[PDB]
Amino acid sequence: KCPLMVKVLDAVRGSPAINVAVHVFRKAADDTWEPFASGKTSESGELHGLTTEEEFVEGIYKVEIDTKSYWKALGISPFHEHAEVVFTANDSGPRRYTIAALLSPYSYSTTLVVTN
Amino acid sequence: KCPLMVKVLDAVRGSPAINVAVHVFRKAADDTWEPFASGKTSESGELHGLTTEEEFVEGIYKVEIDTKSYWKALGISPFHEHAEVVFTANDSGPRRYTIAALLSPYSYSTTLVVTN
Amino acid sequence: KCPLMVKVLDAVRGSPAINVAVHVFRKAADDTWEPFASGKTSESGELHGLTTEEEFVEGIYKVEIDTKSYWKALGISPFHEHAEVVFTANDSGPRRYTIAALLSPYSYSTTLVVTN
Amino acid sequence: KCPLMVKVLDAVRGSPAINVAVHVFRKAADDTWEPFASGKTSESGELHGLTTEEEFVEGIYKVEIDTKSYWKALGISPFHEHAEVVFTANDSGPRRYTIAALLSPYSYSTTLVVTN
Repeated sequence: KCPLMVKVLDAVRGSPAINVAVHVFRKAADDTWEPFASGKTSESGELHGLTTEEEFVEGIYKVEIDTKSYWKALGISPFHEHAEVVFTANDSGPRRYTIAALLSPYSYSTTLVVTN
Repeated sequence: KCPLMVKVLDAVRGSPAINVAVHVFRKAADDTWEPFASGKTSESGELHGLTTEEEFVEGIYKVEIDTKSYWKALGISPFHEHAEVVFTANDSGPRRYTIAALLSPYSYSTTLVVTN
Repeated sequence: KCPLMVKVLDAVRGSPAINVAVHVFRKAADDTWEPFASGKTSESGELHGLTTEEEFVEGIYKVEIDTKSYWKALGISPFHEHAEVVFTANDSGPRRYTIAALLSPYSYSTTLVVTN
Repeated sequence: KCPLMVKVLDAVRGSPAINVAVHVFRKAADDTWEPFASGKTSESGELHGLTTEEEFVEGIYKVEIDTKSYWKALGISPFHEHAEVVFTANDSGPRRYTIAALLSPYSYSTTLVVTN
């Protein structure tokens, strides 16, 4: 069961955000963002299978959601370049992480949900 | 498959809101709020089985989430009395409705998500 | 200086919500909602002068924002009937209350801000 | 009158977020983030005077709010590293930009408001 999931909703259409590009980065020891995983949300607005328990280690992660491209595929030209969530992953045993995002053209909300 | 679901998240603890009381009301012809359904969110913060396709007809509905009692069961004394969402149900074919709520002691966000 | 203010923003247009109708109600001893004050937001999305320090006493208050009518004056037909915030006013000395609201067609966020 | 303002609110305490560090970056032609301006929010949670009309030119900007340090000065150890808003500034005549942020330990909301 994946330890990292992303769900994206659309506040303008009141539906899941489908086929949104999501890029995950990890901060390396050289303090540079290194591509870690990426994918596209499904018809339910959810993106599963980003990583595995073995690959997802403690560190600083950045979740970048390409909101601008998604809005333009629906006919909207927004003003944000992307939604971004930066969080620290910690070990306690074992912790799953879900990033929930709510998108509007000029506003976004993100929540970090931690379940077992 | 239920046509009305409610999911509640906790922005302070970064987890689903468990055992939150949810009351659903429908506006009758006499313009009074009539109890329609109610329940409590599960360990996943979701409340399923509120109604059925046959009982859930067009109308004005009110979803009241008892945030104040939930915060006090966790040790928090908030300032909102409850989170409330009032929406119109419409027929097009057949439409499922999900109310998503994000709770803080002095703030809440609600989203109406419509899936097929 | 008014003890109760309401500010409303538009997440779709990225601007203040102008000329939004706001109705404030107070719960009387008979447990009925009694009209207390109302007004319309200015070009800055703010509504000042709802009440006075002498009229604004402890109690349960409901702030109803007529989102549906505002969206339809801009060309949008939303799905929420209105945004509603219910809170308890308390005395400590003297406390000003500001209700901040962020509106989307299928989502809204409200925050209760308390300043001195 | 400054063309760029940042206001930050606290959803846990229901108050303005005071003395939050804010860093603004601009994307240069070499596609690197170059420090542009920074400051700290006042008792009202607002940060004025970040830049001037002459210095604030079209481009890609990043507004980084140091949420983690602010929470720890109040006794809270959060999970986000910072709130970040990336937007494009455009010329039309003349446009002021306000970034509004609502902070919780495990959630944040940001809105881009454009006034004249």
